[PDB]
Amino acid sequence: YKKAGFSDKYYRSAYMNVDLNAVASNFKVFSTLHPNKTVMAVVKANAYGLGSVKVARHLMENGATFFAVATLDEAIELRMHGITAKILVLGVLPAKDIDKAIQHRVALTVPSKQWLKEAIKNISGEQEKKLWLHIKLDTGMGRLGIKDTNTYQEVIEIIQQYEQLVFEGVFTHFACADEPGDMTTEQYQRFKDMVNEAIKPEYIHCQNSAGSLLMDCQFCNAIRPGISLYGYYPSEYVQQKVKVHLKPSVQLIANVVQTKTLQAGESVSYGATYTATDPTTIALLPIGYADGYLRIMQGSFVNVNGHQCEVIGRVCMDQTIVKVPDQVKAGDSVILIDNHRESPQSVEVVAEKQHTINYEVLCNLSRRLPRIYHDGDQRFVTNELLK
Amino acid sequence: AGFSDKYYRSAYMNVDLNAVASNFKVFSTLHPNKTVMAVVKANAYGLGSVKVARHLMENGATFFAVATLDEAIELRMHGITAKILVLGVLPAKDIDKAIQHRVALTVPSKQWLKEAIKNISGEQEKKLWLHIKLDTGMGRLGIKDTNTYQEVIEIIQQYEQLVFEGVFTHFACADEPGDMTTEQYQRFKDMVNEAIKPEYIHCQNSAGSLLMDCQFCNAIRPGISLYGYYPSEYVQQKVKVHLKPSVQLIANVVQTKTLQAGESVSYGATYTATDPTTIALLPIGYADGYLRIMQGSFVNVNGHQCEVIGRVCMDQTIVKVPDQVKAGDSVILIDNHRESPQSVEVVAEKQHTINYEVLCNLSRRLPRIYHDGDQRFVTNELLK
Ligand SMILES: *Cc1c(COP(=O)(O)O)cnc(C#C)c1O
Ligand SMILES: *Cc1c(COP(=O)(O)O)cnc(C#C)c1O
Ligand SMILES: [Cl-]
Ligand SMILES: [Cl-]
Ligand code: NA
Ligand code: NA
Ligand code: NA
Ligand code: NA
Repeated sequence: YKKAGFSDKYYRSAYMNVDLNAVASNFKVFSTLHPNKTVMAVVKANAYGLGSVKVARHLMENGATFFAVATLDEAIELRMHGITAKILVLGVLPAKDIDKAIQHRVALTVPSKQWLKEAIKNISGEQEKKLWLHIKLDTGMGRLGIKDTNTYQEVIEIIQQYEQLVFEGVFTHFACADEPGDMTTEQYQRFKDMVNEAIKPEYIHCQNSAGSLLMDCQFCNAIRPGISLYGYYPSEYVQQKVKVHLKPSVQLIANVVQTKTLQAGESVSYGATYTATDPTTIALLPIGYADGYLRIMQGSFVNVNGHQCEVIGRVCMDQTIVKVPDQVKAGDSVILIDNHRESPQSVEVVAEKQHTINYEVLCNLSRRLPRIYHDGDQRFVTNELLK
Repeated sequence: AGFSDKYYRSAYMNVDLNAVASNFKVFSTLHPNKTVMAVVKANAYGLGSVKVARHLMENGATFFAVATLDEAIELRMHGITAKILVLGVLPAKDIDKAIQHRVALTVPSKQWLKEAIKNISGEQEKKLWLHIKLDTGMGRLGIKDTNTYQEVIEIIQQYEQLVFEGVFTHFACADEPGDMTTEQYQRFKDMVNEAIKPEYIHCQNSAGSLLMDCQFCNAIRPGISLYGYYPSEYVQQKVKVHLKPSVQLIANVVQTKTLQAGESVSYGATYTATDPTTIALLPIGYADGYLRIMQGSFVNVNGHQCEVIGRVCMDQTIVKVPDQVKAGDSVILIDNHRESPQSVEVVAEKQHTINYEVLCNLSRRLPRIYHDGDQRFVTNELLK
């Protein structure tokens, strides 16, 4: 038994459906909203759980020329699998690893003057191609970046003394673009104020999903949409303000493997935490918190053949128990997360149950779930355990 | 070839393989006449099923348990020749793959076994090893009545290809006080005593293996305690054995900043300093399994206890620090000690969950760096 060429096999009835056509459709919404901007598709964190390689490849087939990721590992993973678009690493590379970024033609973020000096000291001469750099400006977020104009200017002057270093881009990031209030306006003005005190690079970018949906920002020539490429609004506020429709791309599915009848007194799962009072039927699903369906999901509702059914007892590492009508039997499929916003199984409802935001619900989905990709009538599978 | 031994962000898990071997050896010493069926499901509770199983085989392990056939096949592809039991329910259509790869399966019901027989094509002619699951009170998978148990064995006995290798059950409340565990154990014996006995008889998880002998059983299924964690505080308080925690979660500071009074940090402006205070940016976030709820917890930067402030992002965490902290300083987010403000159990309290889930949350983006004496090995799954 060896690695599959085209589609990985899988041997448990629990999986993610990933709609690639939905993702392309959402990408096309953004390029239509911003027809004179490069759409720098954010595919960090394995494309928010969907699969960075498959998504990037599909987006390239639909005109994408630039991607952003969090780490160099994520960028190298894209390169190993044939992605030839430009890639920006948004996080801070360790200076000792500078030669690997140059070798693989990956653009890096400059967060400070000190970093840039360390990075220069670690350039061996063995990789002689150009190093593309995007300078991060802190305009009030308080995270990564240069916050003062003098330092910004000094960094550009350093880059200009080395023919190997290219000032490719400058960028910032919004803290509160998905809530009402003036902070986003103020950050945008500050960003312009700084960028106007120096020579301008090829790429100027500031907008995440929320900023791309709420503002033009004519000054910028590129956008960095993440979560909304995959079909989710970054907040309720944004969803309510904008008229564009986004298509959710994920379903989370599992099939019932056994049904049982509990008599009054009998309990289910760890800690005897649900005790039957009547004759009630239960269904066992082969999915649990090691898959990202966390323990707190106890008491939520899932969709078994159209019927709304309560998750009862403790969610285990590998199993979930569901209270069901008598007609439910082994083999019936269950929607745990649905590809619709207005659903009791929406990502947002699951997020409310987990006391978190949609972003985290998607990132929780573990390596043990196969991803089954849909592209028209084509179907292919990634199962990380068998790669 | 991959670059899976390399990694390019300063955030990672240290996995102490000697600790794991040490804990395995504790269990075999507590149960000297039993096979220790090491539970390495869910990627060995986040440590890495392949590397752990391989290391345990080097230290005498002959039998493993996993949740799924995918997990079992993953072990076979990477050189594991021990016996493997799949604890979950295989889809009947996939029966030939279990036979081909010499993987034992769980029988949860009489109906499953009939479906499984119907899907045996004849192309894989080796024996199919079966362990019958008995539901003795847990209310999850398995057979709950003695007659059904007997009928299943009688079916297995009519086919030369099917072997009755084992019988087992599982405890619901072995980690809390009360009679339930005793009652389930007696029920298990009562059922097993009404039929011919198989080679393997097993009922004890970590908690059961630490609290009871169960002479009737000849194999144990310890999971979380192999990795150095007690299944509950109750068990920890009752038992005299010492378990060695095997995981650290580490990240290095990538940038420091000084905030003036008024200035804020992260999403939603949830934090403002009001005094000259220094912050450190860590390259780790909730996409790594360090969830948003960790805001307000404490981490260890060069010995100093420091508050996680602001929103935890997908890829970054912000920490309030003393002025002497600088880029490159390492930070312990989870520590390999039980009595630590960074213990797995304290992190579990913060997450309003149990230690099991804290470990399973740790995502594929974190490299695992294994220590075996002075030898070092790295898995970075992105660069397979
Ligand atoms: C995560 C991210 C994004 C995308 O944000 P969303 O569209 O998902 O809300 C854009 N820019 C940076 C930066 C820097 C990010 O870290
Ligand atoms: C998860 C598991 C175990 C191991 O449990 P812990 O020792 O980690 O608490 C043993 N047996 C079965 C079964 C059946 C399990 O699902
Ligand atoms: Cl435009
Ligand atoms: Cl013994
Ligand atoms: Na230059
Ligand atoms: Na969805
Ligand atoms: Na129970
Ligand atoms: Na037989």
